[PDB]
Amino acid sequence: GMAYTTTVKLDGDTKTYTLSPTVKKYTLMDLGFVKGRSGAFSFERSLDPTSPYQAAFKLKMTVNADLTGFKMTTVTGNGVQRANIFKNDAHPEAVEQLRYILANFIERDILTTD
Ligand SMILES: [Cl-]
Repeated sequence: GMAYTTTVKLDGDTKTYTLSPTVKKYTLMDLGFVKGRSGAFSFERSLDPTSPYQAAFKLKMTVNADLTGFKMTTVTGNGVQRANIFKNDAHPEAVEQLRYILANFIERDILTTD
């Protein structure tokens, strides 16, 4: 199917992220991804909380078990509702934190961008 992709553009973003064609299981693990029983790898981080477990947003990413496609989204602190952290630059602290997190993935051959 088409739900896992090789590129993702977060809601509102001007950048697109691409899954590295050379992404490695052990590197995913080293960056904090957890492999589920299905073989897929997941990662989640809170963004810009006001108090413990009161995040403004969360970043979620899953890589498929075959290591050839991914999903990545921003949601609100409830972990479900789609969020747009970029529109009108209304959430700069969340964007800085997101970029910091993803910069590590760029440096370790997980994601690229244009
Ligand atoms: Cl499909």
